[PDB]
Amino acid sequence: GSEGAATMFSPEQIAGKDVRLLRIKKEGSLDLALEGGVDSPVGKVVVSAVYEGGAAERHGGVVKGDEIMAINGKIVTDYTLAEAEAALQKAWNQGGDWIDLVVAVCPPKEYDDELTFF
Repeated sequence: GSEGAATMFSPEQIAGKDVRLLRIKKEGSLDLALEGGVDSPVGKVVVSAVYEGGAAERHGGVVKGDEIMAINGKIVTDYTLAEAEAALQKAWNQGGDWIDLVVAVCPPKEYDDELTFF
């Protein structure tokens, strides 16, 4: 809708950020890929890909490269792939009706390179 989740986080974390609360129907499985988190080069949770053959795609709106932070109301800003990945799963697994994914906004651009890498 208009407003969503915006408090669980810190004031020095969001910083008048632009986050939304998307709700996906728990129909046709989840089928979602994640990448980053843990000690990754990302340092956050970003949708790896939205399986066209899942409930993720069905919804639409957001796509890979997103900025996942909370899952059904579960701070994953410091969560690991597995943790998050699994976590999210658990939710869907539960067999609910819908799932509220808390992910920030971010258009598909892709551009990050600044390190001679040893």
